[PDB]
Amino acid sequence: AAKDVKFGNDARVKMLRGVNVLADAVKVTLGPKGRNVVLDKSFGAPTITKDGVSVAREIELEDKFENMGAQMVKEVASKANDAAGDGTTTATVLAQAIITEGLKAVAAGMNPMDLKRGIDKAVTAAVEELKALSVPCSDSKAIAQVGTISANSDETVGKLIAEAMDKVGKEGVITVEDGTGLQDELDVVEGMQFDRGYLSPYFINKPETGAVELESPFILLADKKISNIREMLPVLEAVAKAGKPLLIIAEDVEGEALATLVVNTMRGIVKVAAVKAPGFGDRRKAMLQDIATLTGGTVISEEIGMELEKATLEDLGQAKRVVINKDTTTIIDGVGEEAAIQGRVAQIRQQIEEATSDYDREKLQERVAKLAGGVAVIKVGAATEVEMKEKKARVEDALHATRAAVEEGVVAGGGVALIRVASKLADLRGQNEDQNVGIKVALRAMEAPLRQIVLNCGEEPSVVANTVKGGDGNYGYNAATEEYGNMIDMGILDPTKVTRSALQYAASVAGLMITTECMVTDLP
Amino acid sequence: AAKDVKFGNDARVKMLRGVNVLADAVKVTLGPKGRNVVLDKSFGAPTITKDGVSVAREIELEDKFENMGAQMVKEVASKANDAAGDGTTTATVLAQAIITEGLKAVAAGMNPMDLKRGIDKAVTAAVEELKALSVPCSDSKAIAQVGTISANSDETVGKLIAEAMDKVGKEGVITVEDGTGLQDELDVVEGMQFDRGYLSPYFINKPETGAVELESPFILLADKKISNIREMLPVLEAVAKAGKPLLIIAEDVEGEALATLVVNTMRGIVKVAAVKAPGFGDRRKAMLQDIATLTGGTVISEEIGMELEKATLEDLGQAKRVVINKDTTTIIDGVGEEAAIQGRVAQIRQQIEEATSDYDREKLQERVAKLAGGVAVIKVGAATEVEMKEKKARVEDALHATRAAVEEGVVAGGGVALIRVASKLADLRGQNEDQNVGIKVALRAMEAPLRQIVLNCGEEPSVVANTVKGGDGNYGYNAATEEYGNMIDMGILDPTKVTRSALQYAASVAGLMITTECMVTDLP
Amino acid sequence: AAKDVKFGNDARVKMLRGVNVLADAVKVTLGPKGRNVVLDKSFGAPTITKDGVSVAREIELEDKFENMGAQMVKEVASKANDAAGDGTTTATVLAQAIITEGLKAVAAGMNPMDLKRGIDKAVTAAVEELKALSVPCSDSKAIAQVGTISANSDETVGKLIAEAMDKVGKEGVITVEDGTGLQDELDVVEGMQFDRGYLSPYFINKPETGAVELESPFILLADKKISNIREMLPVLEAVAKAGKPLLIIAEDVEGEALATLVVNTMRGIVKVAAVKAPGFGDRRKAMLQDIATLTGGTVISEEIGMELEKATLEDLGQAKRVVINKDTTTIIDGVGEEAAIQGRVAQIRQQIEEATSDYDREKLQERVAKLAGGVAVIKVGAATEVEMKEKKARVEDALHATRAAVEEGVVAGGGVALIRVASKLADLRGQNEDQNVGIKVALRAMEAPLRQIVLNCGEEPSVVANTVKGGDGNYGYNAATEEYGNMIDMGILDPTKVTRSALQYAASVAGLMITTECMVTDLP
Amino acid sequence: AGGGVALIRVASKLADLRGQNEDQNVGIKVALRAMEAPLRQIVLNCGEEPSVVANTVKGGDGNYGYNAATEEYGNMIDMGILDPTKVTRSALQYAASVAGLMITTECMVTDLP
Repeated sequence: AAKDVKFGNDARVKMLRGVNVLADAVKVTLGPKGRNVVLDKSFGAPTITKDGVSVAREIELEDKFENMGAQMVKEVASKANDAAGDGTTTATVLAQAIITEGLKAVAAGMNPMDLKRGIDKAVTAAVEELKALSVPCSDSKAIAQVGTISANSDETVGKLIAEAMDKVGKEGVITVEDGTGLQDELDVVEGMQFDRGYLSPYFINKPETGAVELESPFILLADKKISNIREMLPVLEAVAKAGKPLLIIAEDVEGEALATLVVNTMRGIVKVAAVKAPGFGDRRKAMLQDIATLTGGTVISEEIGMELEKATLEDLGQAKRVVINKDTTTIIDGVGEEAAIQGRVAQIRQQIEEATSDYDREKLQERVAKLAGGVAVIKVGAATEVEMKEKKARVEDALHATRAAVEEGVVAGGGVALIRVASKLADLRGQNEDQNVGIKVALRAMEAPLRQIVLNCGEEPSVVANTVKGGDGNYGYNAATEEYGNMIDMGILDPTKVTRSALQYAASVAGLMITTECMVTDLP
Repeated sequence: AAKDVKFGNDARVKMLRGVNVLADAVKVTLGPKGRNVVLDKSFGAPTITKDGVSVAREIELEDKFENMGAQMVKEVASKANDAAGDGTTTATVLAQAIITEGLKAVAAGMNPMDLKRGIDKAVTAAVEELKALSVPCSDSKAIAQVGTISANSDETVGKLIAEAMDKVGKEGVITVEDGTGLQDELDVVEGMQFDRGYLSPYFINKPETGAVELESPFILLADKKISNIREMLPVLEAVAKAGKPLLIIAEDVEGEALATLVVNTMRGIVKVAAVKAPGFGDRRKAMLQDIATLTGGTVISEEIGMELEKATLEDLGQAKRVVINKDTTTIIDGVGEEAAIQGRVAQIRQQIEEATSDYDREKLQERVAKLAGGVAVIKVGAATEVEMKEKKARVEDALHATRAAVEEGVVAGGGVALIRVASKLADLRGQNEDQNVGIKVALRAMEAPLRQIVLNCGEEPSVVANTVKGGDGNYGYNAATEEYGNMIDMGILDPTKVTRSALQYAASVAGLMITTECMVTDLP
Repeated sequence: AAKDVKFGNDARVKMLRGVNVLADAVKVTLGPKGRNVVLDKSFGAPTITKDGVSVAREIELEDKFENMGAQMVKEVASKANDAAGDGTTTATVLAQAIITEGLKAVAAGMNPMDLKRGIDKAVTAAVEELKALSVPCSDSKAIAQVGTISANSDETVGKLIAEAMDKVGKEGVITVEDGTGLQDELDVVEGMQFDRGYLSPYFINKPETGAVELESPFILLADKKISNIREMLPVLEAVAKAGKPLLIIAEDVEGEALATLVVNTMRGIVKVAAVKAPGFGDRRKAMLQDIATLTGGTVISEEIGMELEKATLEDLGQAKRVVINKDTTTIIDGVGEEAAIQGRVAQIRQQIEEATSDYDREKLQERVAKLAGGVAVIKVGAATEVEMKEKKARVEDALHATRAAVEEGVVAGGGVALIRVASKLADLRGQNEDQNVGIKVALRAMEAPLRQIVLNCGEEPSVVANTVKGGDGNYGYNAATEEYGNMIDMGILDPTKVTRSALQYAASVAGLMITTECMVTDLP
Repeated sequence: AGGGVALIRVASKLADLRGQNEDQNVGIKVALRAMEAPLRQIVLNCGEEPSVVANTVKGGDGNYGYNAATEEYGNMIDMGILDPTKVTRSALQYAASVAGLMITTECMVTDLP
């Protein structure tokens, strides 16, 4: 197909215009005073919302180059959620703030490379300053404060989350499910989570949640390549007869099997999920055996001598629930026997004692920790289903926030930490004038999010920005009360991880984009 | 009338367009490798010329705003010519460089005030360094070298220039006249020069020369306003009867008399020109008295009861020749008697001895210097009239150059000194990013002349400029021979004053441009 | 007035277009096979012609830049006529070829000034080659051969020219006048010719002749500037009363006097011709005195105290006829008495005896020769005025040709000399590829005119071109006979001067044009 | 050596190559001048003025050249900025082949839009 080509100035300015469109469309939601956006729904009624994530997913421009520019920033910003639940809006705002001045500098004419390297130096210094400014949060009381703050001051949810974390350490896996009644329950159950996403978004039965949820699904553990549906005919027939869902845990699925499963999911003929086995090689095999033990199924591999055309519900693994995402997957309430689990635990512990290699010993330590940590599930109870669901959503939000908090302490929110570190790093310099103007650009961008928040409030931005910069420490301007003081004292704060991730990703996109000479795309 | 108004970018871009068009039309003539430019002339065939001054004078753009920019640049750059001979090409090339870079920086969003301040500071530093690098010219040998260089290897012309300089002192006014015979002559005749010029271009009997010349005209000495032509009635009647030209020196001329003289010259009724009386007040009165003594004329005043309507041919002074310019006016070969001249000289000497006040002492000192020995003139003899003509032209140019030399020394030519000082002034810095960028802009800009010259040669301008910058002292690249070496040896020396004035004027125009925000121009 | 400005290739393309149209309109006429061209005449019926000079004179293009190029080429070619009448078409063809090749090379990127230098060096080599190849033209036999060749093989006019040349030596000025009978007459008459043309184009009573002719006009010798018609009142009125024509010779005529004389000529009030005095200063005064002695008039100047306001017909000198050319003026049949002529001749002879320097002796020798050589008149005789007129025109052309031939030898025609030197100059080279390509351009283009003539013959051009190149000496292709052989034997030949000047002028135009980068024209 | 340093050096080494006519000579000059193109382009990508570094490298001999990474000079071999001979030779030869085939193009046949 004939491809249009643009070089230098025109291409970069087109991308900049697209980026400005996206930023103007998204940032308006930022801040407690966040405005509203309306999303056209051709089939039915429109929906109001403030979720920058939703607005971003909806944005798609007409001109190809503008669409290109918008989409790249969308893609990078999405990873803010993958990192720490929230932050996409901050990432996009920083992207616009950097890129505007950066491309202005380019147009004026300076070594774009030197500008990029200066940006990177400034961002690294910013990361160091964030680490210095961070405040740890591991105590139960601080954890509860963070959680309730995230959930809009719900001490009950905060306490529940803190109790779950105490019960299963701060590394265990936590999940949420609907409470049977008004009360709430904190359980301990077998299961395990591993860094594996879904093989195709089509598997998503819960698109609004951006996840895959399955109830009492069968489990398949085939440690080998998968390309042909013919291999899965008997298990598929048995699953259809039973009516329960299926899960596919294999080395990989492609070709005919992949296409057939995709078609079935698209037409909803059968609900089944697939994901690549965690890890690789020998440790992957060991983890698969562990999963079989925990699930009550059986590992099947041609090297062992059994075929997928002979597998039956008896040796197929079974569990009462599982959850899968674009990134991670977890097992809920397996079927494996606790005695067998303990035997496997002792076996792997003995293997650890045998393991002289430090790396392999750490791998086995992680495996045994995952196996023995079980799983903790919190049951959300409310008078009405609506209340239950809202509390569940807030619980997930606070759980993500607390995860990030235990990960990287916490810092004052409202972009206050960003502007504070910006003021601190005012005397950073590079190896050339272009690099130094890059430093200036980086700082001018880091000043943006607070200005946007204030603009949303109504008061003139630069006034409050300068006042806060003149302040120090945790000092800042609370939008909620439209006053000044300490965010930590006022109870507003952000998980340092989100700020770090947003700044780093914004710097990455700016660096990639400022170094674009030729674009190419398909003609209409 | 309704006016078209532009603000900011919409206006500065247009001024940049006009300036760039003018620069592209002019600079091509720079350097010993100057190209050819065809200038239209709606009488017959077009004229090929290499005179950047003529090219600029002819340049004028259709668009109102582009014409505005081009005309203002022309006007200001012309001051370099008026001060130190040629001036124009270097002034325009510089102005273009600084204006382009400054507008690019301003579009880059930098404080224009600080940009202008930095440019001016760099100009100051460059002026000081150039003065330091100046090669003094205080000897007959150096004067002759400069003269022959200016006249393209004319040792005899240089020798004549040196002889005249010695005869009439360095500051002594000098001019040239067509030689009567083959041999050249250096005579001394009574005359005087004062910093005044004609009032209307219509008085220019020799528009090609840009100067007014009259042979044995009459001289008017009325130190009062010329209210009405009634005063000029008997004067013009007697002048027409005598069939002679007439020179008018008056304190002031009103609109009626000015327009009457304008129409008289347009119709050529009488060869009459007007010039402001030198100086003002008492010193003006004294100078007019001295002029009367020199010319044999009579002072006309109401205090003495002597009015113009009663004036006769006797009252007006005479002098065999006269020359006038934009601001330079000289009386040549006055008719007054040496006895009266000596008497006035003695009177002024006694006044000097009586002068307790310094200011008045120096006033009388320049008066006596002006009156001492009158003027020395060059008789440009040649075998044929053509030879006489071009010898006279080149001799006048060399005279201007030698004046500039004896004034402000001399430096390496071809604009090399500009880069020689720019490289040395790299360490200069301002009080913020804006001033720093302005300084760097000026530092880059000064390269323009040499780079344009080498480009005309066709060699790699960047390579040659880098080599010269690596060089030192008067070492440089002779575009004429396409060789390197010390510019002093090959004798390509540019007068210091012309370069200084060109740089100053370019800086002034650049500052006024950058500081401009709004234009008002008539609707096209 | 705003001007349209063009640059670079987009500028020189229009110059090339203009030159191409001019060449395609002129060159076709060149050669014995000259194709007819018909010129517009608003008066009515058009005119068929092959006069390339006329065709060029009548060319004017709509586009301003094409007009510029065509006018420049026309004016430069005009110098071919100025030199020897012929050669204008040859110059135009050479200009077309050189310009096309040079602009093509410039498009190739070759350095323009290096190209120009190569062109000029090759041209100088060709000049010296032709100088070597020249065959002397002198003595009765060669004079008669040249004359009859010029007059289309008319031994009659050839013999007349030879007899006149013998009568009046070599440098003796000769003239052509209408006779009174069938037979012809040679004579010695009093007159003189000086290098001064008409002071206004309106003085050309014979526009077809491009020269002034007056029958027994009065002669005015005013050795002073002439600015006002008031000076010429009495003489003009006396001339009008007498009804005779008037000739004006003055040191300078300008301003109101010139304007009034032009108005009178346009209105036919009085037949007046104006010309500047010869030379300058002392030699000008001496020549004016000699002219007065020859004419019987009196020199008028303020130095003697005699004013033109008192001049009379008796005061003015008289001669039966006078002629003024584009650049030279001649007086025929002066009234000055032989006694006075001998007296002045002896005075100047004594002055020669007192003469010291070779410069003075040569000047005086030239003056005495011009005075004492007299003049000869070719009284064309024939049966009818028509044939008399054609014979007169042929005599004029043959006189020009013979003058040039005796001046600078003579060489074969048909550009065969050009191609011969082109062949001889294969070896030449230069310091760089640009110089070499310039040389090749020069040779190839200089080879063009013979190809054009052949193309007019209807034969294949390159065949004859290479045949001649293979040939040697004066061997060539006689277009009239359509046969090869020696030009000298077949009586085909042209003056050396005409071809030399044509080549030089074409080279000069090519250099000037290729050195063009910027063009400025009035807006259409 | 890499960075087009070998190509520019050889191009320098071919100063006085010649052909049987000026057309061949200009063809050779075109080839040699084109040889420099990669080094000039990479220098431009550095953002600094190309001809400077081009002539600077042409002045030296052996392996002296320009390093983009360090922005400095030295023995390109010692910094390890080097390429296999085969790749550069094949690139030059293929470029020459395609250029010759293109320059020898007179007529064109293709389908309409």
